[PDB]
Amino acid sequence: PLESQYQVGPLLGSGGFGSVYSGIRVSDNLPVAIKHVEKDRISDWGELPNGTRVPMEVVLLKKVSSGFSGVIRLLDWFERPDSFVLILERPEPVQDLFDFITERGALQEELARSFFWQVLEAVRHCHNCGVLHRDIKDENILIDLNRGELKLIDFGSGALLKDTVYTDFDGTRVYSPPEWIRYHRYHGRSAAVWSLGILLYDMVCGDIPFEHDEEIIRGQVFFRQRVSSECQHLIRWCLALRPSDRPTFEEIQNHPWMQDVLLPQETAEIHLHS
Repeated sequence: PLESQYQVGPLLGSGGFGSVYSGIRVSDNLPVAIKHVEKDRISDWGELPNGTRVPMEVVLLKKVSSGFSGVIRLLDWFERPDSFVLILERPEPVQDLFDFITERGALQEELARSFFWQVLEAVRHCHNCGVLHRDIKDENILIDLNRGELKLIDFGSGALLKDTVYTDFDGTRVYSPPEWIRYHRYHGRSAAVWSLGILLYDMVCGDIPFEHDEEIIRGQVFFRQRVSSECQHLIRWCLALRPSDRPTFEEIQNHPWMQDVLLPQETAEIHLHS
């Protein structure tokens, strides 16, 4: 019984995902987030383990839901006449990385190192669970401000991870690789690495490097803010024009700029607690 179990709260957002409301699970007064997805608007569908058909978004969330805190977790879900409703964790207090970056501008490297590190573990998690996010960016990342933990959200453009070429893509253009732009083809891992690179530039310069199609393909990176040489290196590396030339996840995490990561809590005390 959907509307017995939860107590609708304020619309928290509307965008390329749909309509998200704050909610309380009356059953234990747990802070949750209720999201509505219209059937008419879902272009990608998938089969539950049971195999019955849901929106891919749900398939992907089930697959990563256990047991990490790196990724937002799907509690439950329901079907309606024209919509599916998803019940997902709600951290509080929370802010998303974009809003965070807009308020506080470009970030200290020690902080960007922490976040960026945590994003890496959350993308590894998804890859490990057989899931490709396809829309990694500041908007799709929440900062739990007390714990200093980051959570990856919004699997609405995602896909089951595979080793072959993808030829569809409905994520955020500006974070998409040159080879998508030029050839409508890409591979999951390599494209994720690219997006991970735009994100890093974003963290450390307070804004994305490439705005237009031509600059993405040109692939040449200008820094508008004092950035460490080691960090500029990992960035230019992540954004190698040729996919095979890009760093794997291991290599990013074994990079000299990635060393000495703060722990999440530590990061909150040092940077998030005012």
